[PDB]
Amino acid sequence: HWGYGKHNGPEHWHKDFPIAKGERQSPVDIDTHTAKYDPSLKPLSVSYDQATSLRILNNGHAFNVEFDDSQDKAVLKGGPLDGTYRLIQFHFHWGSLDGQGSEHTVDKKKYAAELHLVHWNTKYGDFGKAVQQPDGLAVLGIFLKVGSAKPGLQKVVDVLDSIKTKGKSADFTNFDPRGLLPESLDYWTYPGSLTTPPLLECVTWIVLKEPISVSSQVLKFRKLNFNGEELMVDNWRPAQPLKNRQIKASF
Amino acid sequence: HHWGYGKHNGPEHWHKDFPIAKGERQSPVDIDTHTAKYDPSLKPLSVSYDQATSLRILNNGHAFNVEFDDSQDKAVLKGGPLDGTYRLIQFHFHWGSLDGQGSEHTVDKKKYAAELHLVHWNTKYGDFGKAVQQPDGLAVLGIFLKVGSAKPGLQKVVDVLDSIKTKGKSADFTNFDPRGLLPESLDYWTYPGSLTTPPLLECVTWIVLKEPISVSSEQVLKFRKLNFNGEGEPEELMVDNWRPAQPLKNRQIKASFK
Ligand SMILES: [Zn+2]
Ligand SMILES: [Zn+2]
Ligand SMILES: [Zn+2]
Ligand SMILES: [Zn+2]
Ligand SMILES: [Zn+2]
Ligand SMILES: [Zn+2]
Ligand SMILES: [Zn+2]
Ligand SMILES: [Zn+2]
Ligand SMILES: [Zn+2]
Ligand SMILES: [Zn+2]
Ligand SMILES: [Zn+2]
Ligand SMILES: [Zn+2]
Ligand SMILES: [Zn+2]
Ligand SMILES: [Zn+2]
Ligand SMILES: [Zn+2]
Repeated sequence: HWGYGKHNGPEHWHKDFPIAKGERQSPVDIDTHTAKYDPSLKPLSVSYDQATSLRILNNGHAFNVEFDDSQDKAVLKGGPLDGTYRLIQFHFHWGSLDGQGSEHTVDKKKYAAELHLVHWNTKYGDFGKAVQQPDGLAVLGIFLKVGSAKPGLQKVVDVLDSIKTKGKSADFTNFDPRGLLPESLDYWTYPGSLTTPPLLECVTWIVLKEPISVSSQVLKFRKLNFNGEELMVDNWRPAQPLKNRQIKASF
Repeated sequence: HHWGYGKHNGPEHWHKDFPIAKGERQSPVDIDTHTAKYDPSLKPLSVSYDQATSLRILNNGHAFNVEFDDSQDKAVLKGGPLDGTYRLIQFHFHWGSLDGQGSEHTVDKKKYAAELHLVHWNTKYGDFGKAVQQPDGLAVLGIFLKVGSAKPGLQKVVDVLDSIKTKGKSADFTNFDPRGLLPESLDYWTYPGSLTTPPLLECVTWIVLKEPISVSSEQVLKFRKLNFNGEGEPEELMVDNWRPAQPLKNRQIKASFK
């Protein structure tokens, strides 16, 4: 089935997923000359104070860190969001070199990786029902630059050798995703979709402008395997056309 | 979330999202021994598990599965009602909350405490994926589990069940010999059946062994301690993970023995 190589990479997803050539595909290039400041955009409310991580798993496409989403404890409110969106998981996309790896780009600049924290609209009762609505998910995107070691990322780096290959998972409790944020919550936003199959058009994207720094920490990401050898690198979709959409800036 | 065996998503309710559940060749069925007639043209069953190469054991929230390397003809099923070679891809069990229930197939309406299913695909079609989409695609060998003395061959599988307690977990599971899970007698019944779980595709030549294997109360009590749910979700014990018998329709169950 699908993946990122020559055979099943983003080039070839349109074959089994016709929606890949759709109105609201993600990611996109965020052009800062055209992304205009909208003052009616409210400030972003992130409450991860009581987040409850459960496990970390390698699914042959990325690794995911899942959370208890049975209550409003780790939620996203404000910004462009009407209602409350609970945190279900986070994962990264990254590249084989430091000059590539982010899904979103800023003025065509690529970063070394991109952190995606996925949230679903509590309006629809569960994740499954949410994904089949345009306002179903909200993904907070955060760019990863090369620099000093992200102290908050170190716990996650730690545990990557015990989920080296596809199918493996480890218990992963008491993780604080506040530690993965930049200081500034300034963002861009636009009506996007999932960057992997099934590519459903159900995401309000929220991309943070301030990247977080990580150490040349990124070399542990690249040691993970796509297989259960093919190294898990360049697991990003390239930018898609922006079409009739408008990227709006909070700042 | 999706289908299972409870009150809201159990076999009663599978017809809702899987219309084939009310089809021509559903499994399991009650095997009635007064109507299942001995066919002498049925050949003897050839089981070659001498070189089987188990890889891993995983809890998928429905059963646990033990997977094998199926890239060569090393663990195969030939003879019996089968034209061609069927390689072993995995095995799993179905079981119940009590000793008086748990098997999918029944014999003269008798239920057993569990049923072992060794799944094989017809090498004719090149891979598992292509095989399931043909009536002669899979061959599942069914084996009934009675309560009695401890199955020495089952003990290595019992041993590793606490490290895959919940949905999504798996452990490395190498050098397992599935010969140790067989009864002495290979006498069987056979009929054109299908998968007993969704997607319930009608692609199985069923082969059910008549001689059950014995297991200990201690051994089956480890099955029942597994969870349908993942770590963190609320508790639901993995028991009664069997589909009840389905109508036989226009089919004929044939016996290898007098
Ligand atoms: Zn094409
Ligand atoms: Zn996949
Ligand atoms: Zn949940
Ligand atoms: Zn609520
Ligand atoms: Zn992503
Ligand atoms: Zn655990
Ligand atoms: Zn109905
Ligand atoms: Zn009868
Ligand atoms: Zn009779
Ligand atoms: Zn009769
Ligand atoms: Zn399932
Ligand atoms: Zn294989
Ligand atoms: Zn089965
Ligand atoms: Zn291992
Ligand atoms: Zn439940």
